[PDB]
Amino acid sequence: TLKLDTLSDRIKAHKNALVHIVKPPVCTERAQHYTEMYQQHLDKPIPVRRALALAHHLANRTIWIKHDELIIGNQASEVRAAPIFPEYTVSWIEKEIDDLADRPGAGFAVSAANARVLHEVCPWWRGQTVQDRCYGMFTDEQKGLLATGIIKAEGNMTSGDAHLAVNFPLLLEKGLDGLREEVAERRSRINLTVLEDLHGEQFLKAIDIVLVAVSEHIERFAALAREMAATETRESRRDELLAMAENCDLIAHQPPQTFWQALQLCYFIQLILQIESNGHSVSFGRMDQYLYPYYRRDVELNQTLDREHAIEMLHSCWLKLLEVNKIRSGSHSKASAGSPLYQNVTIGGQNLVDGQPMDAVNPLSYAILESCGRLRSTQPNLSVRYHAGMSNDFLDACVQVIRCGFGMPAFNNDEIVIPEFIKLGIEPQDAYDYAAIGCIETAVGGKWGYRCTGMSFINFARVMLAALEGGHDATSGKVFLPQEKALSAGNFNNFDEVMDAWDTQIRYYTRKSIEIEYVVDTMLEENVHDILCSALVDDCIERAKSIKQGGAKYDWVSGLQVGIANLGNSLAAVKKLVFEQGAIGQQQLAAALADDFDGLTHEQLRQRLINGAPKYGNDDDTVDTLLARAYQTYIDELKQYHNPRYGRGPVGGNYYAGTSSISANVPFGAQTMATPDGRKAHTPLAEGASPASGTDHLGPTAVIGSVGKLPTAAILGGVLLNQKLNPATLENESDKQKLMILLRTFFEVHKGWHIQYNIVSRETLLDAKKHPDQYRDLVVRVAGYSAFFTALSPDAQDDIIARTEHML
Amino acid sequence: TLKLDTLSDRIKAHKNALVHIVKPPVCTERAQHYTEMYQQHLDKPIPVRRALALAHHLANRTIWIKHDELIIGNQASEVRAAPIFPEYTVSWIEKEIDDLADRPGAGFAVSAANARVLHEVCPWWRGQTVQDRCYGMFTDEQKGLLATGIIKAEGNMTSGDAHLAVNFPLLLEKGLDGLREEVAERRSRINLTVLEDLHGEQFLKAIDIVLVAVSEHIERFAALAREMAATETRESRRDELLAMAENCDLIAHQPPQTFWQALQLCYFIQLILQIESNGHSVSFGRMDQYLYPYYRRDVELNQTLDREHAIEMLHSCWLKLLEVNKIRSGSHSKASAGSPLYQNVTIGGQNLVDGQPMDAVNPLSYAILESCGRLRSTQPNLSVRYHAGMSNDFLDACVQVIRCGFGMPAFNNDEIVIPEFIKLGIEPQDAYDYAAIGCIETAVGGKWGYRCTGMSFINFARVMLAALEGGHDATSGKVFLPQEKALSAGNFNNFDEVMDAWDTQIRYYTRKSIEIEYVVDTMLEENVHDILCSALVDDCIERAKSIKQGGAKYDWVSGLQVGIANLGNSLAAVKKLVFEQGAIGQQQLAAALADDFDGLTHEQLRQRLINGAPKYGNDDDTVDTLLARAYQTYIDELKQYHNPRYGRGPVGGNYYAGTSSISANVPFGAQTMATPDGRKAHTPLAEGASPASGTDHLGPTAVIGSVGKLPTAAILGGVLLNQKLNPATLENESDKQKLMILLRTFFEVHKGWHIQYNIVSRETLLDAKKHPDQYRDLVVRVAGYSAFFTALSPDAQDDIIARTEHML
Ligand SMILES: O=P(O)(O)OC[C@H]1OC[C@H](O)[C@@H](O)[C@@H]1O
Ligand SMILES: O=P(O)(O)OC[C@H]1OC[C@H](O)[C@@H](O)[C@@H]1O
Repeated sequence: TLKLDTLSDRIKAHKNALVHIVKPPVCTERAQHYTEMYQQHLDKPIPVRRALALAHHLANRTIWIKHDELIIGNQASEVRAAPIFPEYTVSWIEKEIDDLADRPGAGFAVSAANARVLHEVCPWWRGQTVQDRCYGMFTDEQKGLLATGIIKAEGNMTSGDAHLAVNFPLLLEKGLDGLREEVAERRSRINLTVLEDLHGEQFLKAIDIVLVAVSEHIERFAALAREMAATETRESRRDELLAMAENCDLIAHQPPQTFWQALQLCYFIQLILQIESNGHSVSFGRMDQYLYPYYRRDVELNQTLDREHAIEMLHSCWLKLLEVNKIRSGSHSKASAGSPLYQNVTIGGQNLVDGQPMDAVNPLSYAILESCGRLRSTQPNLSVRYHAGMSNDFLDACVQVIRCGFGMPAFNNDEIVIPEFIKLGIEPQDAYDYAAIGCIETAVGGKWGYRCTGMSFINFARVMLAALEGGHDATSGKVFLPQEKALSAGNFNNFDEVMDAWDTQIRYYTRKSIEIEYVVDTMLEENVHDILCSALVDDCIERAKSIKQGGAKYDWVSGLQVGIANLGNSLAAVKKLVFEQGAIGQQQLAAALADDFDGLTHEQLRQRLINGAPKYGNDDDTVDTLLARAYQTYIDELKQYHNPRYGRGPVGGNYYAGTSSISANVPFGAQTMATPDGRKAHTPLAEGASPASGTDHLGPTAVIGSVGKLPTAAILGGVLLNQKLNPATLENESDKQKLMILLRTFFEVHKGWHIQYNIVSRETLLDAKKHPDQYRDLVVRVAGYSAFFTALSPDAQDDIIARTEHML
Repeated sequence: TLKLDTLSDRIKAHKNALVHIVKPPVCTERAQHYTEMYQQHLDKPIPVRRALALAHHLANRTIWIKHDELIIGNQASEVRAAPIFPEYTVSWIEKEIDDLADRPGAGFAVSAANARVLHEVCPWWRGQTVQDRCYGMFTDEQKGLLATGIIKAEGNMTSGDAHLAVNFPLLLEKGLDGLREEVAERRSRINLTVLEDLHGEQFLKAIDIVLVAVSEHIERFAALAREMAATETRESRRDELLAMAENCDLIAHQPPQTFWQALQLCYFIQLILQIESNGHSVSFGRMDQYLYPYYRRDVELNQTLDREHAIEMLHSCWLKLLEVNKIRSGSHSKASAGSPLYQNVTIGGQNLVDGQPMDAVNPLSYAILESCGRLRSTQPNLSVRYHAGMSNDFLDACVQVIRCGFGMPAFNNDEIVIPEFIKLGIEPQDAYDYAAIGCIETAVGGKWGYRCTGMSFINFARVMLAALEGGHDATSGKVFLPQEKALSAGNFNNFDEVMDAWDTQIRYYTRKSIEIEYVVDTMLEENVHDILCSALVDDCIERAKSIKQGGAKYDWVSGLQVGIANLGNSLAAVKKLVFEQGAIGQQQLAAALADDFDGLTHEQLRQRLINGAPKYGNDDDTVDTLLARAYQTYIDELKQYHNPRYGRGPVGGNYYAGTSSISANVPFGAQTMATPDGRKAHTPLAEGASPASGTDHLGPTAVIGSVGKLPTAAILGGVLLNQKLNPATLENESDKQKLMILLRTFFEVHKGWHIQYNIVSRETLLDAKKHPDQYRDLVVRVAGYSAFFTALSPDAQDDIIARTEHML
């Protein structure tokens, strides 16, 4: 009974207000205060100094209540403005503050007034930021691998970690006051003549400062809700505000009672975590499961609320998550097209009750979905947990919201995740509780460390280019791991010798990436403790230490490998026309590539490369499994390493692979020279594990075939897959059953990680590229998340216009 | 064959030049550079940043060669000037820089020019110094115990640690280059994907920077030795300088060959360790044992050198140790009268060879002693290792140098130390290798952490005052550990109930002292790694971490308990006239003490206290063993604690007691109100474990009897004992045998820790108080060390005139 076409004047009023905020400003309050507190409390341990900085900023910053919201709590002085966090870096800010209103798709209105506040702070943080200090440690060799871009890790060096969901049931069952009580018994057991206890109490001291200021904050919003009602003349909203301060008074301290309370609270947390740290992908976890016992109480039974005012609340909320904005560098902005935050909300899945698995779909799962389908907004990121025994009813209701052309909902697959989690050591009832984090990755909400994916980026295409030409990276002229065999010298005797070169080179860029990651993570852990986040994850409080120090019950991280499709395609093409057939010569190719297929003779060569050799995504086994092998070397490397939290507390403490590379395929391509699959220099790579655009000619069931052949179980950082259909292709009920049997076959027979759809027509993308001004709420799906189309650059825009359009 | 009366014009020229440096200046170079490097390398790990600071300062500072020295290497731009080290503190410097040329016995000429350099640096170090940060951590309660002075620890909060001897045999066997080789193999085994190895390599990186700059420095003194010989016209010294650059060239790199080389090298180290850190009591250890194989080669056999030019070299050296100066606060200066450095040189003892103990006295032991006896200088601090089988010849030669009236040599006692070391876990052949450190304490040179004594000060007299009056400290009006029983309320039922109050109060000031020490030591270990010192102690290089982190093979520390005599005397007096006899009333006493024995009635009361009750030091068992018990509570407390290095590497990791309190008895007295032993308010306490001045009336054999009854074995921080005789009392050979049988009986029958003599007449102390100007090389012994008498304040001067003068 899905009524997906009807908003309300209240929420239509807001959503538009926001989508027209087309060049956001830069609220600078937090970088003002945090410098003060770092200047006033230089003598404190960093966990306490940071707890003060936050408690200061929290009660000296502008707060307001616009748009007649049903949910309240702003990230910044000005609407949709992006705070400034100087602890992680200043370097890209001391290069780029003039050049910021005109930045191809990451433009920030930087007021002459708030620019004054920036020249003032900045030069003091120089030398003492995470990024500055990473460079204080890096070995010289590490420093070159970074300059080139072969291994990239800007995102960890210029931002907090985040990439997790905190323990929202805890927060709800105890309320803040019950966490002070948790903290109090814990510092009751501290002994100050025991080294480890001496450090443990600084971190516990810090937690209490933060917990405190947060209660105070919730009350200084109960404050406004009444000081506003004073000078307010429209009765109907005063009766709302009075209930909100009435509802905020009760959530600043005790466990919440209603639905309106248990969802304002969880937002309050979800916010402060993004004011204390700029890490993106603060997820929500299984919200349809932990807000449900209030939805049931309130509106299903006692019916003191109406199932339609529940759906209106969430909306206000969804729009507050849209309010959350964040500014990134010029370089990293390219790989994060459309300033996203990836705040993920998870619905569905199973639920291990007393040892037996049980369908977890419930009436709030339908209410949450149906509220997303009506709103058509980038936020939240809606991720649905499929399982073999999901209803036909709910899956059809998922296909209904897909035909709404904003990319949601996306799918994750209990059929693959749960058995692999159990298989790593995760507690069986925790493996059933996994959520989506950020984009397509998966963790156990409330019990996992940071970055279940999101660690360092490796460029598979550039590395393979080096395995072909004597270890030489053509982009930068460097040779980091020398070797004799190169194409230009045509002295590979057989293809297996090319595959060896690959196994040899990647084994050395993986070591480096881990050495680099070891520095970053160690700098992040000495300088920037996330106080509140750590309070709200198990088992920090009991171990009295931050997540980065080993506070989390579980801890697994993944990197991101970019260039998947191009690696398969390249190897398979030099395998066929160079070795197998002799059609093309080693030097003839080497000269081809060092030339960017230039001339007319070299162009014929490229086209024989593109179409005279099997491409990944046509259910062709020869290329598909060649790719799985090439990747398998990388997965085999990660096994002889342990991440920095190994042995210091958590379970697991290891790595795995991951393809959730956001829009890094574009700027990563610009750094990759011509490649043997026929790709020209600088053009884009392929995003995620999707097929390279325009090479998949045997339709969608052949695509999922190819994708499902990758070693999914070792790639628990997510296997990203984009598909695009035309709106007329998915139109009748006969077309809907086609999508459904396609999904059910992906997840059950093939064991797929994820799939997300773009239901857009190719002319609509093209009128919005042209007339932005009548398309400023059009949502298209990028890769792991949704974006406002008019907001992406044109590089970003056309990668999305180039993708294959499939029939069902 | 001791010729103790003959210097040389060369060395007489120098010694006088120095003793007239009567208000020293403040060379500010090092605080200039170190701020630069902390400002240029803010991004480095602290171990590397500090290694740079040192390598910078080391090759940008004024260096010279005055006085026609046979040993070269200056601590500072100006002669006898005191560098400035801002890392440990600035606070006492931002209060006291105007008020510094007139400071009762710690006056520093602070040039208007070098005062300019101080206002410039200082305000940047604010908030980031050891002291500033300790206060960033201390619990509020900890902070009050500190304000009062009941527990004091200024010396650890405003200075490096030191209080050790580094591994001088190593340095000599390998030379610097062989330590680069040591360091190189060590970083060869580093793995940069292993957390502990990632930190290990920063510390190893740092060590190499320092090692390097030190070789460079030794060569930039080989530089001067020739650039001077150029513009030099007195042939005879050019032939010396040429050999010194000739000898410095060989010691900047390789293991030294001669005696002149092996003793210039060890000085070079002994110096740089006092430019990198301001910790005092950089000792030398068993120099008569590790320089001897060169003395033997050179002059005993091959005779290429003359036993009289060896004795002239050491002299130059002794005078370079006198050149070493250090500036301290206004408060801490009082407890360190006569700006000393306590650089200790140890001679004699035994020597466990292949499992059998053997006399270690040798011909360099006689040469070192005889060179001290001729020179009559505060530096070095000469400590002799007695054992039951020491010769009559060498002991008489020790008594000869005593009749020289400069306090040296002092005595330590293999008969007590070795069996207690073995008994703690120390390797048997290391227990035979123990040296003296600083004053009277004992450690295993090259294998021990910092502060075998020198940790936190406790005031036994003030604490006992609190056990008498309801936990009330009368000095400051505070009550830190409340209790009902007080004298003013006369409600002790029996004396055992007073002893309980004592056991209860001290058990609580000991906990606090350890909590305080835990903060200081942790701040010292996060902010101020001693690079070179750590390189030269086992087993830092192998564990790749500093001493403070657990680098040292062995690690035991002691505090200092001040007020020993007064505690015994007080308890024994309230035991006799209050309880036992009823002669005096509880309130009558309480009112007595709260009054500073004022009136004429209260004065009779005091005199019955002084002389109507047994005092410690008359071989009286009742008071002697009452004191040992009172102290025994404190020793029993230390057993349930472990110092911060417990479990992190070293052996032992524990505490023990100690009485080596330097001149803290005076300023500590000023903070202690009238006490039941008859002492008036503010007057001095008793220094060390000596008898309270003027209460020991049955002569020296009765004194050593009393002292020997203390629990010596648990007091391995040293039991300090001062004795003073008149020069005519120790004059004939019949008088010498009296001193010798007194010593041999102390150490063998009583098992004494230490004894040192003042052979001065009471009129000589009084003419030098009056006519300073004809007495500026008079040395008198303070407590653990020697001082120039005209340099001590008058408070200091008269504590020394008040001591008992004994007959033999
Ligand atoms: O380097 P960054 O921006 O921190 O990592 C980017 C990550 O953002 C979080 C997403 O869940 C993941 O798909 C993506 O890889
Ligand atoms: O607090 P400070 O000055 O570091 O300690 C003073 C110490 O100096 C080192 C001496 O060996 C010891 O006798 C004395 O107690």
